[PDB]
Amino acid sequence: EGCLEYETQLRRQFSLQHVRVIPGLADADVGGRLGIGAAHMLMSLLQPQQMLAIGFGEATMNTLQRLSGFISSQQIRLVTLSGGVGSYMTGIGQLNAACSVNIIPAPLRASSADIARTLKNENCVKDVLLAAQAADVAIVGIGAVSQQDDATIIRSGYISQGEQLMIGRKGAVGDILGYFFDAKGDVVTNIKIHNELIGLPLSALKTIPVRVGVAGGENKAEAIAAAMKGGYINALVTDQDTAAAILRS
Amino acid sequence: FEGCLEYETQLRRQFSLQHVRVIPGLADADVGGRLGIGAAHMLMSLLQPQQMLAIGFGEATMNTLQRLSGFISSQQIRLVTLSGGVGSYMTGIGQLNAACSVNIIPAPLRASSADIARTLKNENCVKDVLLAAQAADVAIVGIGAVSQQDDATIIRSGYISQGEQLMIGRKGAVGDILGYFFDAKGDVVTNIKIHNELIGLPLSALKTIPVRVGVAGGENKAEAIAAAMKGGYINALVTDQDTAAAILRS
Ligand SMILES: CC(=O)C(O)(O)[C@@H](O)COP(=O)(O)O
Ligand SMILES: CC(=O)C(O)(O)[C@@H](O)COP(=O)(O)O
Repeated sequence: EGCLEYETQLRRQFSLQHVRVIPGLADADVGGRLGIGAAHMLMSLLQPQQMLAIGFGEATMNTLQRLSGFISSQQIRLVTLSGGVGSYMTGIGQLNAACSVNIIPAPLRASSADIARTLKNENCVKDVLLAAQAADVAIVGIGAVSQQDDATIIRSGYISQGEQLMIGRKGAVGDILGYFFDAKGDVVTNIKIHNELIGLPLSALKTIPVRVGVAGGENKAEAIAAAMKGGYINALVTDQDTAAAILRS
Repeated sequence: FEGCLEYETQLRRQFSLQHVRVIPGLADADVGGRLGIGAAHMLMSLLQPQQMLAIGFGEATMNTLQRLSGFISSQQIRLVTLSGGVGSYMTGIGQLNAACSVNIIPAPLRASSADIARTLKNENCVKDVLLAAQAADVAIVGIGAVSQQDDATIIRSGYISQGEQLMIGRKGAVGDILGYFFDAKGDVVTNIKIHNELIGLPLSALKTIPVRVGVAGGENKAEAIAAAMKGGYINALVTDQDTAAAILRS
């Protein structure tokens, strides 16, 4: 298996604690094979009654659906890392028998930094932000500037195409929870979406001890590498082709 | 010469309701459960495939929703929230689909100031859901009562304080829908700050939705349920025998 070998190299080069590389060769159902792979990794990492913090987007929602039965049975508590309420869970498949679900009551992005700060200070939002920063495990997707128009953050209308082009001009390669960072994994400073986001910042996300990124696609390799170099994730679930590309870059 | 069938009739004609269901009072059979079943069954006969249902806040509406999820799924019903108060929506909004359409106001039920509330009402993501909610075909809400004191959902969920509830009572209010409190005649009370801090649809807008089901029981809610019908906030009711009887002697 090329996959064990890729797992070993990624694990060594990025000093990861856990890695799964999925045969991404050459089958055309990767969005779902990823969610399966991250669900399995999360099943091995969470003990009963622990708390799992969840991120925004496609790979994490897809992962969450796979994990719904493990969630009830092991009584895992869920908490949202970001605003963007409806996009979450919204059905999701349920749970219960003492399984809490804690949701930031706010959009992902406010229209101004002033309003973002106000919302962050509301009690119902502060309470969930604290919970999230206290989780045992986090699961997040990673977005890439180079996806341009396919990016979830563009297709949800959370940023404009103009914003994305300036974000790229400014040196960003990728994002986690809407926060964008450069090739060395540092969060880019002069970007106004950052102060408009309602959720946990990246510097707080790193308090969570096990942080799993699920992301594939060759156009994400640069972004995923920079996320590992920044330390925002310390475990990775991806596919072979993406794994290859990450290593070369 | 009076059981549930005549209560239904009397209620229908006293308050000019289009649909009413009064469930019999039993030994200890949990009305909250049987109210949800009754209201679910009422919504099943009223919603057509692909129509949009607006959902209120609280226990009777969540109990109803859970009983209604197979019908929501098979009939492709769209759901939309009438109020903020999001993770609370989950009970509920869980156990669903996801061949869905669930529109949720991404905001809390009550903001900590009227300015903050105005600001949230004007964010795009909220404004769009508010519009959608006012255009629903059918609404399902609960009715709260000031007489319930500390057992009211709005106290147990921490959305108002005890002092607030006392002052609200002193100002003449007898009940609420969606956190808007009204007096015995069904008029929204004037000098109440929570009103300007609520994020959801107001009561005057709720009246645009053509079929509005209230679901509510217990003798302590009788005066509130009556006021809600005199206000016109609901035009269909699901309740239990004893409650229906106390209401008729309002
Ligand atoms: C918006 C955001 O958080 C992201 O970091 O841009 C995620 O959407 C990326 O995940 P995905 O490509 O799986 O949707
Ligand atoms: C808070 C609110 O909107 C309300 O009208 O008081 C509802 O909670 C009342 O319904 P319930 O007693 O079923 O929870």
